Amino acid sequence: ALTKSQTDRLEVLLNPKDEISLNSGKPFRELESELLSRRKKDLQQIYAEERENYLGKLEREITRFFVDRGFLEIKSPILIPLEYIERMGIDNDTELSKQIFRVDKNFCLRPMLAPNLYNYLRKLDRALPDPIKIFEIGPCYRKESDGKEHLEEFTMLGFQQMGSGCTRENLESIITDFLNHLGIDFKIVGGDTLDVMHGDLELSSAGVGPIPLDREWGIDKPWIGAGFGLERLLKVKHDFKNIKRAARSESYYNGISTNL
Amino acid sequence: ALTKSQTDRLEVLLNPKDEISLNSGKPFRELESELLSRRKKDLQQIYAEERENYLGKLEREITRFFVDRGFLEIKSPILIPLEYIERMGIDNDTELSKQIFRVDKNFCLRPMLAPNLYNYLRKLDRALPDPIKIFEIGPCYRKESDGKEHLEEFTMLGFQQMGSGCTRENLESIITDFLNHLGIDFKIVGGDTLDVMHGDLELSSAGVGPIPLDREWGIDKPWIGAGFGLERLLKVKHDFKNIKRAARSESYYNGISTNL
Ligand SMILES: Nc1ncnc2c1ncn2[C@@H]1O[C@H](COP(=O)(O)OP(=O)(O)NP(=O)(O)O)[C@@H](O)[C@H]1O
Ligand SMILES: Nc1ncnc2c1ncn2[C@@H]1O[C@H](COP(=O)(O)OP(=O)(O)NP(=O)(O)O)[C@@H](O)[C@H]1O
Ligand SMILES: N[C@@H](Cc1cccc(Br)c1)C(=O)O
Ligand SMILES: N[C@@H](Cc1cccc(Br)c1)C(=O)O
Ligand SMILES: [Mg+2]
Ligand SMILES: [Mg+2]
Ligand SMILES: [Mg+2]
Ligand SMILES: [Mg+2]
Repeated sequence: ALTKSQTDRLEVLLNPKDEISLNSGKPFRELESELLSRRKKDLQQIYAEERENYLGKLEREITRFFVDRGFLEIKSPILIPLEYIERMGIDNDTELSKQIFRVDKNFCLRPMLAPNLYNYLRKLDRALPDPIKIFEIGPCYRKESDGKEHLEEFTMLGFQQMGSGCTRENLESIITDFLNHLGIDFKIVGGDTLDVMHGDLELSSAGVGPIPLDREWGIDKPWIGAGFGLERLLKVKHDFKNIKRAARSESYYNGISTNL
Repeated sequence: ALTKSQTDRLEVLLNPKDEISLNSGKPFRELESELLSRRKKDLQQIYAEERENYLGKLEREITRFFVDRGFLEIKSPILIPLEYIERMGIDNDTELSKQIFRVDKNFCLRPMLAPNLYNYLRKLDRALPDPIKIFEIGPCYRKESDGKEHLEEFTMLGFQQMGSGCTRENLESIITDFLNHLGIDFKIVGGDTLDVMHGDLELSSAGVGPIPLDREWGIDKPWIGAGFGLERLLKVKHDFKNIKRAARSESYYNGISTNL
């Protein structure tokens, strides 16, 4: 009979599409040697043929999707002023105040893209024709309790449109086209606030402005937008049981264990 | 006569290929209105035609270059254990100890890619055929004195090959092909340590292993590698006078000022 620790070891080596049962009568050492062999071949194949990282390649696919649809690709600072968090309405009554990675006296790792997107919307409105369509992909940081759905270091897609055409229908059409393009099943459940759900997993929270917070950021126009976690998308796409398989990590490469 | 502050304002609005002299007899207000008009059209053009961010697009070009040459694309944690810094030999006698952005009791923002690359080399050597070729592009953080060549938040390309073919000649051929592909003039000046210089600007430091540090990381094979700052590459390519034009930023979009 396999010990719980032995079973832990084998599941780190197991692939979702693997069709091997750790409940058969085969000893640990051979089940382990079997899976080690498969995982080395998986990496050998990636090394020989494609060589692209899941998270990098997804960011590039999401980028071409939004560029082709008219959204300006933004790359803004990850290390942001702590004041941006207060100006987002994040008091201490909210959960997210406890979750901030502080850096100096006045800085933090950004837990969200909304402050920088807001700032880009305000500035670009003096130069670009209506509507203004932007998006960003990059790291975000939140302190979290251990979760199969939460990382402390993750990657956020955020997009936002300001001005004409900022309706909920249009926002749902963007979400729908986007996840149908990626091959990710979802349901949309719900100014407006809506969530994009995969079963009980939140893929995205989206929103329809104007909202009173906009005033603090110099925004006085309608808008629509959404944020998606890239690792959650990978988790669903590749059927990973734990989101750590999809993270920036030294433990996993494209969901294959690197401890062989 | 233009004040120094007025001239500061105009140079923020000026483009390297702009052919306007702030030393002519035209008043501030019209020189400013002239340049505002140009910069809005530059952004309008980007918005209408291509919409890709300089830093994102360069990362994608560098990625295809190294993937096509057989290097495995790595994305490893940006937030790393503080112990990785000591194990890199970064004592307090080195400059770099003072430059670390500490995060909790035990973490920091990575100032370099070498620890994670080292860890990937060790683990992948149990699975991949010789030679092992990896690379990574992503954020790095260092506290710096105000410089026209230094950002506190920048982007590093790092690549490393381990095993056979790890000669200085091969390392220079990779560097040479890479910068000729990008259209960036350079000179290489110099186990071995070499620098890739553009005038007095350091594009890259490279190295040839084995070196005694390798032992601490579980590496006992020869290697070659180099690190390049992406913003420095953009600075040279686009002839920016100050590296802030190329940074993750809310002040500049593809080197065009966003304060119009
Ligand atoms: N810790 C995290 N790890 C991975 N993805 C995350 C994390 N926090 C947020 N996301 C993703 O970012 C999206 C937008 O952020 P947000 O709406 O603020 O998340 P949230 O409300 O905190 N979701 P949740 O914590 O699961 O209830 C989420 O829907 C997730 O896709
Ligand atoms: N603060 C920074 N801002 C931008 N690029 C940087 C920064 N620090 C390092 N780089 C880039 O990363 C490369 C590899 O890092 P490293 O060799 O450690 O730099 P370095 O020796 O500190 N160079 P320098 O500080 O200019 O004398 C450098 O050659 C630069 O291209
Ligand atoms: N609140 C998260 C997700 C996000 C991003 C952009 C627009 C919208 Br609406 C929601 C964040 O600020 O990144
Ligand atoms: N020292 C910097 C640059 C670098 C990266 C990889 C290999 C080599 Br050699 C140099 C860093 O560690 O990122
Ligand atoms: Mg949360
Ligand atoms: Mg939410
Ligand atoms: Mg330095
Ligand atoms: Mg150097």
